[PDB]
Amino acid sequence: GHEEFDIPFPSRVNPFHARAEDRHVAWMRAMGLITGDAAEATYRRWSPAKVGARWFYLAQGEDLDLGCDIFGWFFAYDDHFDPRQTAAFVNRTVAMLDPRADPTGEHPLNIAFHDLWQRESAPMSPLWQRRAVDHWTQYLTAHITEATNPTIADYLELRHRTGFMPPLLDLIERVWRAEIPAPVYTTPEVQTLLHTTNQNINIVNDVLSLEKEEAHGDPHNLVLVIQHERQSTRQQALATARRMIDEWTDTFIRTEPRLPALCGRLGIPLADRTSLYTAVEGMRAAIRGNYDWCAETNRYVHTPW
Amino acid sequence: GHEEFDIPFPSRVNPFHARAEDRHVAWMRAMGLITGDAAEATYRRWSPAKVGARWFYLAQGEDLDLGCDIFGWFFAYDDHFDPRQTAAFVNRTVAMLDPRADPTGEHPLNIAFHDLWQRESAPMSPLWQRRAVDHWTQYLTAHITEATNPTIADYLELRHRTGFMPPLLDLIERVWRAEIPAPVYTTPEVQTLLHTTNQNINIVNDVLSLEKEEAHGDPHNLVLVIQHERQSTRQQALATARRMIDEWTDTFIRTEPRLPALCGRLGIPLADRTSLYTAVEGMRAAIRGNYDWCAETNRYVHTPW
Ligand SMILES: CC(C)=CCC/C(C)=C(/F)COP(=O)(O)OP(=O)(O)O
Ligand SMILES: CC(C)=CCC/C(C)=C(/F)COP(=O)(O)OP(=O)(O)O
Ligand SMILES: CC[N+](C)(C)CCCS(=O)(=O)[O-]
Ligand SMILES: CC[N+](C)(C)CCCS(=O)(=O)[O-]
Ligand SMILES: CCC(CO)(CO)CO
Ligand SMILES: CCC(CO)(CO)CO
Ligand SMILES: [Mg+2]
Ligand SMILES: [Mg+2]
Ligand SMILES: [Mg+2]
Ligand SMILES: [Mg+2]
Repeated sequence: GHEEFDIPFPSRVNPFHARAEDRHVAWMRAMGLITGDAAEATYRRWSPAKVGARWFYLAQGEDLDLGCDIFGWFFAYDDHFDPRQTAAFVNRTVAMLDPRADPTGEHPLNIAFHDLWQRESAPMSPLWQRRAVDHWTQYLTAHITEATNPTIADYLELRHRTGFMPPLLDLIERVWRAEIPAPVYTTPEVQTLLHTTNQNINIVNDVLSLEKEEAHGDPHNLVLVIQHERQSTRQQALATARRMIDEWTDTFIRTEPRLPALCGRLGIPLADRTSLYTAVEGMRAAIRGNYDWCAETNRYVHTPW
Repeated sequence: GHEEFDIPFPSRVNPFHARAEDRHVAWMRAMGLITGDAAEATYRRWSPAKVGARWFYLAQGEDLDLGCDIFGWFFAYDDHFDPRQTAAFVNRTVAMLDPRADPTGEHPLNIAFHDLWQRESAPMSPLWQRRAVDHWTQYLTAHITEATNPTIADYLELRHRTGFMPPLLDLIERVWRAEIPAPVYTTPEVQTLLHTTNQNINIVNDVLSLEKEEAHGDPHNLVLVIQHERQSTRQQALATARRMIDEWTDTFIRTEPRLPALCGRLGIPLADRTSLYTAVEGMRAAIRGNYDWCAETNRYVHTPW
């Protein structure tokens, strides 16, 4: 009952997905993002912790909880925006990235983000933290740009450079406890793996959340952007999206086999290489987990806040 | 403290590994393969259910138990043999593959194998069962050949065509509940993945169990075979094994990216493709799990039976 894609990794879900949902809902209620039983029941119908459970299929305990909480927080933060007021709010979210931030008195979404960032950043290196602050800041401030406000090219550039995927890619390293070695992070090979994971997930979500977004008047969807730019039919635009998804998947799987030799040329110790391979497995899991979750979730029936 | 290899997959262990050991030991005791507390304590020191726990890192319940029990049975069966008496015994093991077999009165090793096979075969297709019977029969009867009795080439051929890996490859499909689609099983691509998994695991085990096998006077090890054939040093032979291991690993990861396009050319439905991708993930987990387990297990200190 949905568009189907050939994503060449197995479907997997964390064995502790059920308990993870209870803990995640409890966090959402404690942070004031879900209020009352009716909202909670509506929210649970989305399987909202299952997206984290699929991305992070072997995480346990606080690592799993962080992975699940990021996505639930995203749903709440994203739906909050549905320019002066936006800038004031978003600048408070960005302020929670400061190591000395005090969340007292902030809006609940920003108190929650402060909690997420503290848990996400604490075990990671200064190198990871620098780029993670940049990636979070871009995702957050992009809401201001949205309020002030594309071609197909503009949309694709905006999604990959200022969307939610750059933070989610950094999160993979945290939840898997597998930071990518700095000397390989900037290589064309790893940047390609990151970029193709970024766009694959963006556009698989666009295809699978299309009916929801149309129903809500939400224009930020590649399929709608293609149609508007090219005056193409719905099927034409969906087929264009499909070809793009398939090309990114193909680029990912053709690129991964280069990594061991690359690590050898860079003199990376073997234990550090296993960190890289673990992050890349996390990318595989994210690509497949995004597809399986977007395909199954009631969020995309086409409100708990 | 051991030879190290670049195996480009993450290290993973089933979250239920601890309970899995208790259940596996109880099975070994119920089948008469472990007798007494001393033997049990010695056996546990090997982390004997941990090899199944690494191969099958998401399996649960009876699927996980089967995966762990296979390896424990292998240790006991393989250590039973360390030609007329061998043939009489092995022929009883092969007879347990027949659906009409009665295990009553058989040797405990054969009663146990009968139990394993009933559990392994029950959910599998007749096509899988025919080739699984063949692979088991070749592994079992090869003990007769060993009793009657190589060049490097002969050894390598014997290990991959009649050793324990062909049954373990079939077991991957069972434990993951992911049968390889019949039309793709015989393709050069899938046969290459099976062959490289086969040889990689064989020779990684030879390198990492070498000292144990030398201490026991066991000559069935590629490193010893190379030295004997070439009159080469220990380091020379280990370096040869290393080059072979690396080449099989490289062949595996260069071949996997061909599978989606192959499935397209063969007209394989997408759900069947995900079965293939799952079995291939099982091969990745086996390659890495074998390396990690052989590196950590006290079985390789250099007896519970
Ligand atoms: C599936 C998921 C939670 C995240 C991965 C995709 C992604 C990068 C988003 F920003 C969510 O897409 P969108 O902003 O379109 O949100 P929607 O309303 O489709 O859930
Ligand atoms: C590690 C494991 C159980 C299996 C993978 C290797 C393999 C295919 C074997 F047949 C082990 O044979 P061998 O008789 O050399 O096993 P050992 O005596 O070294 O434990
Ligand atoms: C043995 C398995 N244990 C440790 C109990 C799993 C706990 C998983 S958790 O922390 O996500 O609930
Ligand atoms: C919720 C997690 N459960 C299903 C209880 C794990 C049981 C794993 S098992 O069957 O291997 O013990
Ligand atoms: C809806 C299916 C399709 C358009 O007909 C788009 O994915 C197939 O190419
Ligand atoms: C013992 C290491 C080595 C021989 O010196 C074999 O793996 C390195 O090539
Ligand atoms: Mg949205
Ligand atoms: Mg969407
Ligand atoms: Mg042996
Ligand atoms: Mg050995």
